[PDB]
Amino acid sequence: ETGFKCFTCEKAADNYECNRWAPDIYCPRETRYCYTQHTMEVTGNSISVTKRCVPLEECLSTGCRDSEHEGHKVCTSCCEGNICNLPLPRNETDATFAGTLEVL
Ligand SMILES: *[C@@H]1O[C@H](CO)[C@@H](O)[C@H](O)[C@H]1NC(C)=O
Repeated sequence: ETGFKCFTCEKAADNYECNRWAPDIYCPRETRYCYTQHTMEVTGNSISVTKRCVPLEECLSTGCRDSEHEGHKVCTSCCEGNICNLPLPRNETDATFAGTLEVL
């Protein structure tokens, strides 16, 4: 891999909007991981998506939590790897800090 790069977006409506308009640029210096936060209805529909290049300290609170807003949950993940944060986390299992199966 060359450098560090993530899908990035601030408060996009869904994964399509986030990824389709994500700039093809490298991460800011002193970031190493790709972060994703997905606010969704518990029934499934996306409400908001934020994706960022981050340091380690932003990746220590992953999982799906209940929102103060009734009927919403917030799922947060992080990953290591070039543009690794293409998907969205939707459940506790995938709302985690992990690598990918690109290279077995
Ligand atoms: C995962 O999230 C979806 C969101 O629609 C939900 O339907 C499902 O109950 C959740 N849990 C599991 C174990 O899949």
